[PDB]
Amino acid sequence: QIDYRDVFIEFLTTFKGNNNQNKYIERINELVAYRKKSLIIEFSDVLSFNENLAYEIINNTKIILPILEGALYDHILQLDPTYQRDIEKVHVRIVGIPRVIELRKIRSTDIGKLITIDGILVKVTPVKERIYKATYKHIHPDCMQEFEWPEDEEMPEVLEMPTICPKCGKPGQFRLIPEKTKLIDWQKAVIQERPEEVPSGQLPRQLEIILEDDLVDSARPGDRVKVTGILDIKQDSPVKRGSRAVFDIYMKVSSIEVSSEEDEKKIKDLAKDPWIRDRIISSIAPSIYGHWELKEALALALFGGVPKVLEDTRIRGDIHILIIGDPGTAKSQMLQFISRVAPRAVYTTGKGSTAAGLTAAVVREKGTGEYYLEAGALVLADGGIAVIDEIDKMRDEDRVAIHEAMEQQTVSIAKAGIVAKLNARAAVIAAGNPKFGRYISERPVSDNINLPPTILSRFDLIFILKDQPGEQDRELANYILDVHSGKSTKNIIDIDTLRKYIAYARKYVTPKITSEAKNLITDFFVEMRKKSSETPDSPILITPRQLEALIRISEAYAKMALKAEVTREDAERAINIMRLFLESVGVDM
Amino acid sequence: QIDYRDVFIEFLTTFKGNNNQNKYIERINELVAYRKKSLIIEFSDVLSFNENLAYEIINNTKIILPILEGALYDHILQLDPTYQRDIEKVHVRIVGIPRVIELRKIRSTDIGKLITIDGILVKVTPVKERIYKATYKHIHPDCMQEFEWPEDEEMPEVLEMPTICPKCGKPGQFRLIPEKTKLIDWQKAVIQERPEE
DNA sequence: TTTTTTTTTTT
Ligand SMILES: [Mg+2]
Ligand SMILES: [Zn+2]
Ligand SMILES: [Zn+2]
Repeated sequence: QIDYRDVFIEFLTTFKGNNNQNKYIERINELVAYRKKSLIIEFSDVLSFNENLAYEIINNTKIILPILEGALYDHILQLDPTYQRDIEKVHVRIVGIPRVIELRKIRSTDIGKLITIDGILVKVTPVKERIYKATYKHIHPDCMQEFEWPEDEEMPEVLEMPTICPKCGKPGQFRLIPEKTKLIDWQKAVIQERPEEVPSGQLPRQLEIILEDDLVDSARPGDRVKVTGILDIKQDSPVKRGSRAVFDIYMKVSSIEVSSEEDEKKIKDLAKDPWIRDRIISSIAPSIYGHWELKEALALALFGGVPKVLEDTRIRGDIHILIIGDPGTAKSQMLQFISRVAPRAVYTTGKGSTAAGLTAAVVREKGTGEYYLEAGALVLADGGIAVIDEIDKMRDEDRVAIHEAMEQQTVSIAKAGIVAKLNARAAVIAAGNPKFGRYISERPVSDNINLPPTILSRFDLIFILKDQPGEQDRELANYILDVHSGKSTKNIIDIDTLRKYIAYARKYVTPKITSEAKNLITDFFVEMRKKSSETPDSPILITPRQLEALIRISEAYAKMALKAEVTREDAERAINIMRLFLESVGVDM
Repeated sequence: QIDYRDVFIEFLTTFKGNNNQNKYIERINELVAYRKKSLIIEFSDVLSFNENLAYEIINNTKIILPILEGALYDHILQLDPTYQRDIEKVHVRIVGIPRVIELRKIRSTDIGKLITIDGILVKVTPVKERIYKATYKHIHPDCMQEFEWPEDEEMPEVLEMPTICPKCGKPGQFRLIPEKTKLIDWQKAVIQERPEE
């Protein structure tokens, strides 16, 4: 009854934020400056301003939304006439709806209402074009007339062809005219419920969502997203008569969120502590006793180095870690922790993986007999971390796919007439067991791990974990029993804060190596080479590839402390950890 | 509105090249020598010579492109009558269009406009033939009439058969006549975006 | 092509 365009338009112009900044008028600025055509409004903000407007949006969404959009378009038109003849429609998207429903609990009562669903994006289709207003021509020697068939409304999800010519009243043949047809961008994606919500003994459920207009290509597969929109039943084969009055539901997306100022302030405060590096290492797997050297290396892989593009070649910034340990050394517990704290990580197992599943799988569209690719584990981990457990138990045919990923950071696909090269810039963390149960110290690493030597050289660091009973058993027993009793360590950064810290560092920090750091690295290398030249009788090689590892590790240390330069201390720490690896593989100074 | 046919002809004949050599005339003569039927021009030269002509090419390419080809064809046959009886339609192609769009960034607003794309060829089909003007015969014991169904219009990409015989005004059965059907060479290729982008 | 269990030939 009461028009809400009046209260809405002044709400945009008059609203004060946390720091008294008038965000919405600032947000509306680049909408006309950069021609966004889409606006984002928080539900809490509109609720505090006027609850009557807020509750009308949730309930009567299908009616108030077109009215609100028209008011905003007029506001932009008077503010900048140049928007005309450029963008003819502006979308306003509402986020933060309190009505959040689990994927498994959707029932018929929620159809046609604005709801929010949290899940994981698993599938994305290429962008396509959908007709919303067609133009046909009547093929009848008398007629030769053109008209817009879905008059006075929009073309439904099912393409319907006119049967009677509206301009002559006769049936016959109608020809589509693509020149005068109105199109709109259209994309389809599949969302899956999070593994924490799946009930015992059940399999995860999936829901189909539709992204249109500017919402296309707003997310990548494997991302955790929050999506808001309207549910509706799906019609796909109306001509398929015969039983089956049962339909599936699909979601019509109106707004999507992936995964901000106070957090940035909180991150900066943490970096001010001189011992921030020690705190971060102590926060890696707090439930595991000992393994300080391994924890330090795992922290470095989370941050990584800085990739370098030379005149001809490319230098990867990712760090690869290989862990060999006796059974029961808590190898899998840390890998589970790493996959949970990293902003983007994929956890795989040697036995549960295949070559097609790791890189890309060809799917034949039975409906049209068409071939298209599906992203594999390594591709989904691009820009993140790939964790592989029990690498020694993987099939040899499935292991060769990893060889290209670690070396060239690329995956080559040539099958079913599809040729492409895919980026796989991901850090690889692998764990394995020795050949004969426990580890034999006297024998070299190569004959004690059951892996080809060609893959050993591709790892920046290798660690050996030995479960030798001794005087530390009492401390380990006391620590474990405390964990089972609920006792937790203090001064530990929680997972959520730690994940945000890593994401910020990987995005805004690019350390640069100073001259002093370069001299120390060069001096250590040449003196090591001279020492190694006397007797290079070790299974672990000392090739110049180790020099790149030293560069990467030093950059990671600087990035951990949010430093813009690599100083003497960072280079010294990188040498120490590199020296331990060069001597813990069974070869002495 | 303004007939650019005269402007196009003088532009070709009076184009100041790197040394005012009128290279467009040189390639026109080369085209006549080997019967190439395809003339390529640079958008920068057109814009420098007459920016108004350049805008019309880049904006109304659906309408004015056949007009320019007709003007060029008349000039060629006037220059050399022997070009006739060999090529009935010359081709003019534009290069260096400033409107460059990334492949992933294509949206609905770019449909029906002249754009350029950079990529990698992956698949190429063998050369085939496409019908653009078919000839049909009405199989109705009183008709025995032949006609070209797509009257005053090029045959669309969808092969459609007439429903009413235009010559006799009756429905029925129609048979295609390959011997009186116009054909054009047709090939399909697939372009893939570069891995860098 | 792809994963799977099966009998079969052939990589
Ligand atoms: Mg394990
Ligand atoms: Zn009609
Ligand atoms: Zn007839």
